[PDB]
Amino acid sequence: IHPKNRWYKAWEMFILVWAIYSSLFTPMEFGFFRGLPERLFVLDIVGQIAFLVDIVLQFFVAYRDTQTYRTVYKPTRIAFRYLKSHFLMDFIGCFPWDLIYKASGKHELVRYLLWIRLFRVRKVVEFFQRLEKDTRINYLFTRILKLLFVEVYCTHTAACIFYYLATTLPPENEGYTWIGSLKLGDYSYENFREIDLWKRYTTALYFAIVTMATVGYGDIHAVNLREMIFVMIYVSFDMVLGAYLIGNITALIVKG
Amino acid sequence: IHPKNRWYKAWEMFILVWAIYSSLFTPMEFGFFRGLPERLFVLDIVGQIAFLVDIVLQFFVAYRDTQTYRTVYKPTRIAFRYLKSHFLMDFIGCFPWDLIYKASGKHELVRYLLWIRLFRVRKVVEFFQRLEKDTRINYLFTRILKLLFVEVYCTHTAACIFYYLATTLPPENEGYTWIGSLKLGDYSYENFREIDLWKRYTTALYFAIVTMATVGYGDIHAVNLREMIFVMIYVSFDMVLGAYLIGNITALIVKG
Amino acid sequence: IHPKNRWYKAWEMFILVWAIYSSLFTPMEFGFFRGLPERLFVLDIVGQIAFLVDIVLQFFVAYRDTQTYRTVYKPTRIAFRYLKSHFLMDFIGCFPWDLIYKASGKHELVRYLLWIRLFRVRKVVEFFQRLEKDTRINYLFTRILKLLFVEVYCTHTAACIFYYLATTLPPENEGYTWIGSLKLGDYSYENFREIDLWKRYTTALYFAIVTMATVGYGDIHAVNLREMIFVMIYVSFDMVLGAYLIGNITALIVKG
Amino acid sequence: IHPKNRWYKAWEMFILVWAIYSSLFTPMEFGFFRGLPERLFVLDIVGQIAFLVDIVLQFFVAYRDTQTYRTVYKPTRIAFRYLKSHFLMDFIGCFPWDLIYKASGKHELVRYLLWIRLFRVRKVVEFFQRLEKDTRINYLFTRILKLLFVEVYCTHTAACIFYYLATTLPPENEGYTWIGSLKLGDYSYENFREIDLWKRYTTALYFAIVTMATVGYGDIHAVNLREMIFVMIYVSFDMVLGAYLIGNITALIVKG
Ligand SMILES: [K+]
Ligand SMILES: [K+]
Repeated sequence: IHPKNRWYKAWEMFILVWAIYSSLFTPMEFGFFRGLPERLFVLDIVGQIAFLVDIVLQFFVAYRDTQTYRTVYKPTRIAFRYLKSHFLMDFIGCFPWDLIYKASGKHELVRYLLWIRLFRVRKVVEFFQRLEKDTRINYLFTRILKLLFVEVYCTHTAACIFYYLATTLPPENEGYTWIGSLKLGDYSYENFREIDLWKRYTTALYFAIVTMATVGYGDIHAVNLREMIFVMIYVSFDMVLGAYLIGNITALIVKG
Repeated sequence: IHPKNRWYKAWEMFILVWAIYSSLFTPMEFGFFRGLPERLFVLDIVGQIAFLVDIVLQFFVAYRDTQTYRTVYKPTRIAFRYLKSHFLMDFIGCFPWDLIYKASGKHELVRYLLWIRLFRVRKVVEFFQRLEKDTRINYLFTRILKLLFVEVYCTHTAACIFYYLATTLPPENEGYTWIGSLKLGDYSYENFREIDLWKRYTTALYFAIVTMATVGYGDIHAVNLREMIFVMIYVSFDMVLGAYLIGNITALIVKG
Repeated sequence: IHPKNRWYKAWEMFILVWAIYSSLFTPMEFGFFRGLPERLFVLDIVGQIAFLVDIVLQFFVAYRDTQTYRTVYKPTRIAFRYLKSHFLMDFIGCFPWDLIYKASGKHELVRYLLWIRLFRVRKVVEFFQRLEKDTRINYLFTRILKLLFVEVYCTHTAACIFYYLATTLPPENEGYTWIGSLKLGDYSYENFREIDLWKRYTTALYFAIVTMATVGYGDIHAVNLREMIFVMIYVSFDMVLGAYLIGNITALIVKG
Repeated sequence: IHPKNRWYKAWEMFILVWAIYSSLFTPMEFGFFRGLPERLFVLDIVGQIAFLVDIVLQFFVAYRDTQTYRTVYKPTRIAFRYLKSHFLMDFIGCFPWDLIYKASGKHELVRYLLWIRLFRVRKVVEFFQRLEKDTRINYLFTRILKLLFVEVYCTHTAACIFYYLATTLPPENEGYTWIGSLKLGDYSYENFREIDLWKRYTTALYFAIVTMATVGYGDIHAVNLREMIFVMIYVSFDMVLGAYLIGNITALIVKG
């Protein structure tokens, strides 16, 4: 397959949108849902098959030889390259990990395996790499946009994990978590497993976002020991991320 | 009209002062007032007619040709240029948007339309551009002053919007907002729609200012779900603004 | 007088120490004391006479001509230069402003005049200028040390002013201030005008210091409307100061 | 002894691991333990004897001559160099400072002397110096990693000291400390000297880490006057450390 082909470019954009959706949904899937509900069933399936098509197409596309800028259309070379680079993980990731979880005795570890899907963000990474290679956009502006996307995605994933760490404790001993002890205004999170999904997600995202900016107000904070450790890890990584963002912005203004 | 004319320069300064007042007052107009009170009536009218005169004058003045530095005084060219660039928005914004709101059944969308008047900040933007063009002031210092003004104005507008988001909820369900749940010292905001305008404005501005500096104390925070989303958007934009300011300062120090 | 004379250098160091003490004490004098207590009386007088001697000596020393590097010892030139630049304010600030306050009906404005002494920091400013001129120390390191001293001194002055703003309210209506509403641990600041000076000073300095670093915990915050305005001004100035410090550090690492 | 000898390199790595352990444990030993519990007895002795062996070996190895790059193996020179630079305090710190404390009337000052052992971090310092000398790693990346390690270690030591400052007060007057007044969720630190070591350490580390990132939430803050002073010193030093880290990152991005 000719790499720049008009149809292949459209397929790349389509799979990029699907990858963005899957990367944004999988942490939500794992954290806010101890097993998918019925309505999204078919949705999950089509996503899988969509990525399946991508696999059955990834065996066909020719690859640029990095050391020597020469295209290769031999099927053996491309097959072997896919085999070593990005085959086993995509295959193990597009398995149906929800029906497996429900059927196989509801063992959590098999869902813990649901995080295996996150390397679909490699599609967005390659998107940003191509955008950097393009001359219409400045290199450092592309780098900063990539960093902003990375910060937003890490904040979203951290919010999902932070909510998940509240469901680890038994439901009876729930007042000892970050959520369930909140009393914002007149609303008290008495039973936080019966509230609407969007309310809990927005609360967790609000906490994660105000922690990343470094405002830290203090209305939502850590109570458990696991939540404390997660908060320390998150802020330690966030500080370096923010320093890097400031560094690239300063670099463009100084040199660009 | 000769572009550099002494009288036209005085008119430009007068319109700049009026535009600064209008830009600082329109968010206050929209947020803190569900309809103007009677006292400022004539004041509002005066501003409108002033800008009307500006529009009448904006047609007469000749324009500089950017691609080829030749000044052209033909009325048709300046008329067409003003028609294309900055005519429709200025006129639609110079309509009386207060008496219309009161007469036409007190509908909210027409008052939402009052935000059109913020395009008068283009006058301050052009003023800073002229200051940058002037050789008496360093370019990066001008950029940093512009950035500081942008940060202050965005903080003021964010404070106005944050107070407005508290009035969206019905008056009976008011303890579920950022204001109305405050208990700073001995003063509790029991009925926050009966307090003086300056107290509410100062409280909102205090919250917005301590959120922008990133102190985030935590005496004033978000409670509603709409307030949470607004806070996330505010801090996400403010982080980039502050990083840009730090980059500009470091740029002048390193290079200048 | 020969500018580099060994005795004059010792006198300069002596007056530098006295100026540092006076600059650190005058905000404390104004804020924490509605009139000096008896014990420090003679101390105050001593400082005055010391600075008196300084100005008496300052009329004698020769001055360097910046435009043309030619030293002048003609007393008329140095006398006129001192009359022009730095005479009137030192004289008016070296008046006894405590006995004047106590004798003249305890009027508050004459005590507000006590802030004139803050221009003794010009001694430290010139000290840092000389240190920058010296080749033993790197220029940007000297600039950063000066910036850190400025930040610390501004924090100390802001703490003094913040405590003073709590004493403007009447003693009966004291629970509406930043102090007097504190309940840190088991200690409640019931009557904050009868507590030891060091406790109140340390509380105010703790608030100011954690506001400057941008931690902002939220145990000590603003309640009054005047305190809110002071906090906004302080954080707005502190943000620029911190950005400048980051810029200078980055400059030395990048270029030095 | 030949400096680059592989057995000596293995010994250096072994002593480096022991030094990392000792540096991470000594603040914990001093703060969280008023005398070691019996179980770690032999462990302590082992560390001591290990460092003893290091001292015994440190005499044998030849030293690089900095001014003139000639290797000298004469035992008198390496001896005198060790006697001058880094022995007296290595030995004084290699003394058994726990059994001394228990036997000699449980006097606190000899335990304060336990802080001498922190200069085993010179091993990690020389670790990073050699890594900087190595050409496989960029110099500024090595500096950034060293700064990150310094920040983490200073945070750990500050957490240990902050917990120690809570034990200085008598156990009866314990509610006036940073710990013992905590009411995180349903858990109240009623008697904080009976809780598990890991819970107290994690709480102190959580406070120190969120103070360093500058989030400052406000659930754990200072109450005592000693804690206030320690917090001011910590944040004043941490601000400079963070500015230095941002400067190094920006320099690497701009120049490298
Ligand atoms: K806070
Ligand atoms: K903060």
